[PDB]
Amino acid sequence: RFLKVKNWETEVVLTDTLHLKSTLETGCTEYICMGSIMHPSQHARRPEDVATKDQLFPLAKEFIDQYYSSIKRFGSKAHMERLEEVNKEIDTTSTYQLKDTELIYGAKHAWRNASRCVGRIQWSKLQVFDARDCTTAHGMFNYICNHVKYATNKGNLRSAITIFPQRTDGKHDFRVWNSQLIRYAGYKQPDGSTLGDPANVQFTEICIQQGWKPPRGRFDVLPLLLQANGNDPELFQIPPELVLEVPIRHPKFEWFKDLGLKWYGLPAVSNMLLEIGGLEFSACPFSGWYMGTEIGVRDYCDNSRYNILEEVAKKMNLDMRKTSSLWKDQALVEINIAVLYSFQSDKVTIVDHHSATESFIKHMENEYRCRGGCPADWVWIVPPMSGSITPVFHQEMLNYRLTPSFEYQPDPWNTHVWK
Amino acid sequence: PRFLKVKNWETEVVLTDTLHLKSTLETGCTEYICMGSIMHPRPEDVATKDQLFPLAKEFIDQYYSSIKRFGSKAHMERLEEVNKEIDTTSTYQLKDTELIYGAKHAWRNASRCVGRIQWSKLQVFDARDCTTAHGMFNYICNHVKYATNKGNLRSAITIFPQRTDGKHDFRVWNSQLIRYAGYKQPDGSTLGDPANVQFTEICIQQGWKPPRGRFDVLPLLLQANGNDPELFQIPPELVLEVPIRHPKFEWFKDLGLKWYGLPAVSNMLLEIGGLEFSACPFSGWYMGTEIGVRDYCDNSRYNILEEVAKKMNLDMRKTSSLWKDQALVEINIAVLYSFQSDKVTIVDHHSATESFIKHMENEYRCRGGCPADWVWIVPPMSGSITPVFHQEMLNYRLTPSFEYQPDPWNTHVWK
Ligand code: HEM
Ligand code: HEM
Ligand SMILES: N=C(Nc1ccc(CCNCc2cccc(NC(=N)c3ccco3)c2)cc1)c1ccco1
Ligand SMILES: N=C(Nc1ccc(CCNCc2cccc(NC(=N)c3ccco3)c2)cc1)c1ccco1
Ligand SMILES: C[C@H](O)[C@H](O)[C@H]1CNc2nc(N)[nH]c(=O)c2N1
Ligand SMILES: C[C@H](O)[C@H](O)[C@H]1CNc2nc(N)[nH]c(=O)c2N1
Ligand SMILES: [Zn+2]
Repeated sequence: RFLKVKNWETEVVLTDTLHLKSTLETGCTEYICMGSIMHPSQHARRPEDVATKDQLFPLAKEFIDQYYSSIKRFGSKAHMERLEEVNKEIDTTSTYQLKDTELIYGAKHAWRNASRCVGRIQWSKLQVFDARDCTTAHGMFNYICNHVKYATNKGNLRSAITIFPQRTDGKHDFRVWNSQLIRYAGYKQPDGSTLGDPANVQFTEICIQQGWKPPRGRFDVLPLLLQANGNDPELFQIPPELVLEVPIRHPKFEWFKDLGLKWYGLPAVSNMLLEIGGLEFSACPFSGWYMGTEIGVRDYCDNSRYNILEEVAKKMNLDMRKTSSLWKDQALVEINIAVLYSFQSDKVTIVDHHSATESFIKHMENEYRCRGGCPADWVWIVPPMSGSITPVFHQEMLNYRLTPSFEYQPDPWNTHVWK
Repeated sequence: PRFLKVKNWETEVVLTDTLHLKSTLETGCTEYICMGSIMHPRPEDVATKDQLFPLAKEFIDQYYSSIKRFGSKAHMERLEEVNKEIDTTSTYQLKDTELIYGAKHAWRNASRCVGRIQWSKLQVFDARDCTTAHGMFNYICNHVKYATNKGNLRSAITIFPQRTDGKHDFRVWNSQLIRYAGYKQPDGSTLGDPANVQFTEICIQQGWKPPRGRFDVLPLLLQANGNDPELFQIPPELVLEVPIRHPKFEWFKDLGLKWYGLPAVSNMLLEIGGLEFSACPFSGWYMGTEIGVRDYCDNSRYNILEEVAKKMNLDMRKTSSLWKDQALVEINIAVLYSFQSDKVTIVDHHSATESFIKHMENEYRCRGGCPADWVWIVPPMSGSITPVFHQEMLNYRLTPSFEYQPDPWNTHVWK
């Protein structure tokens, strides 16, 4: 019918009708809630492979209808011609091509619909690099390098997405094999331990197994592994002058810099699929800027990531014999102060979790006021530290799936057949 | 389906949930929208005879299956006996064994409770023979004295007579048995606990003479058989309290903070086999963050971050200094150190979440699942450094269950 959400700190009640437009299953039912499952649903808008006409065209008509509605047409000459044009195109190529305006609209709205993103107040401010003319891995690398340079902007980070050719028959996919454009290698040591980033151990072995010479350090920027038109992937080294990095120091603990920690400034997600009117863009690296907790809480303090809590706590002279001393919690705060202080000192864009969550509450108010709603995944929006002293903790949220969207996709090495 | 799988993304352990097939009540989600973060998704509304028949049957069957006597002659006679009561009286009475089993399984089934590794160690106080508010007071005092146990806390529940026609409900009007008053001042400020202002006002109106301090234990407001509720002062020697000091900050004790040892929830409804026990106060012990993070640092609560940060000499001009986060940790260190030094049972969020993972895996082993509400199970601070953060969970509603119910002052017909 028409669902309300309340913020238990301010008592603001919001009334959602936008959820009436959602198409895909969430995974939940009236009897089971899947709100904490990472991939709860496999409901897709299109079938396994190259769809027939009655499969692709309805999705296309829906997107075109929606875009022309967005600009106060619908039924206009251009809209009706566009339907004819997409119709003939599917008839003659089993697919269709988005106009440049449609492509920008869909990317921005995929971000606007990303239930899990705390950063969406910026959604309409997004630079879109059309890369659909690309044909080879070298061209992909040229496009990605230009993306990184524009997005980094000497530290004043700018949001951007680069969109490579859409999927055609499933055998000609463009893929960035890296999960992010810039990540650190991880190495499996002989004494069982792990050097660098443990999350990236498998991808690092693929790179080494592809001819990459590992420097074998704690912060080795990985090479790019780029696949164009279903061909075997190719390795490229991002020119280091394009990889902005921030050494981590602490504003009171002088010894903190001696931990030898750094991180990169540009988070650039390169393994997701962008879905627009039944078209699948399997390579659409997008970047924005970090929330400090991403680095200082998850990257640094997860147990299967860098796991630096004991080292920081030891240097802090903390009681580490029992959990009740909250030594982990004390170190966790100091690490996150350091990450923030370091980025702001080098004038690299970063947002703390207090300001970011406040902005999202304000984004929520705007979206209900003009759009009748805002899909939001509480499990992902609430920051991984100090949850209840941020406003989103006390905010009820409705989660639902709107298109266009960003979707997960399989890692290509589970699917690729080499040649 | 027929199986469901949950994964822990930190350990990669995968558990297989079959128990969700037994759930019968709604979560509030639909196939196309998730309401996992909604907090809540008439008096005449008591079950008809026909509604009660299958609910009673399901519960009696469950009970006899639990004790490996399903299909037994005792099982078949109990079932027939329950039917006679429902036909003749429109309701039925649980055996003591069934009451104990049901109370324990409501706890086991509470998807939002992180302390369920203890579910089967629960002292059930059968108070179904109670008839007056003076009697409820007596029962509640004994509950408090037992549960508190000089600081060695023991979980317990006291169960008052079930609902009949909805016009003779037993209710504890208090939200917890021990809770601090709050007073709104003319200047708009608040003395005491801001969460309890409305209930403090109801108390004063009923004749409570308030000390108007910052930590006044509220009186009991007790309702028996649907009569007007009555006031009782819990004997102070039964209210165990812990003054909050810090292991390193000499100054912390000068904040004058204290809290009570015994969390005892008194406003929920226990549903067993279709019978509704509108008054069922239950108690365990605290996880430190309930006090240190929520009670003390919520802006709508005691809201002491700013005072603690000041004494800590933090830079409070910008959020990104993380002064709030820094002050929050120290407050929670104090709460834990204070309870431990006074030998009053308490559990930190790390110990508790790890025990819950162990409990959850055991439930999957022996029971085929464990409904769990991630939004509630993850602690309100340092979430991702606890193991439950990385634990996929399935949320579904099993009965017997603890339920929310309206505040009694929103429905009571004053006599
Ligand atoms: C501009 C600053 C931005 C900030 C501060 C931000 C913040 C975040 C954070 C902290 C997460 C959680 C990530 C994790 O825990 O793994 C997230 C998720 C996400 N963000 Fe944003 N984001 C920003 C921009 C963008 C842009 C430009 C896009 C795409 C155009 C985007 C799309 C997404 C998506 C799709 C997810 C969900 C990913 C998933 O489900 O794994 N974000 N965001
Ligand atoms: C033995 C130690 C226990 C611990 C450490 C514990 C811990 C917790 C915590 C931290 C919460 C969340 C509280 C909040 O945020 O408001 C909770 C919720 C809950 N607990 Fe437990 N608990 C314990 C015992 C019990 C017992 C004995 C019962 C009942 C017999 C119980 C039933 C519940 C229920 C029903 C909820 C859900 C509350 C709601 O929906 O609002 N717990 N528990
Ligand atoms: N980690 C596992 N799986 C896994 C599951 C889900 C994910 C999603 C990761 N999205 C990373 C991500 C996504 C979105 C935003 C950011 N950040 C930003 N600010 C940003 C980037 C661009 C704009 O803004 C980071 C990643 C991995 C795992 C452990 C064991 C087995 O699998
Ligand atoms: N206060 C509001 N709403 C609201 C607040 C709280 C709730 C649920 C609170 N359960 C309190 C609770 C419940 C269960 C356990 C504990 N703890 C224990 N350790 C314990 C007790 C017994 C055994 O163990 C505490 C529901 C609604 C609000 C905000 C704005 C307007 O209203
Ligand atoms: C809006 C949101 O559902 C609400 O703030 C929840 C979040 N998780 C919680 N978790 C616990 N343990 N206790 C709570 O009161 C809440 N409140
Ligand atoms: C099991 C749980 O869903 C998983 O650990 C989630 C929890 N919330 C998250 N929230 C964010 N922002 N990012 C994450 O990776 C996760 N992981
Ligand atoms: Zn759900």
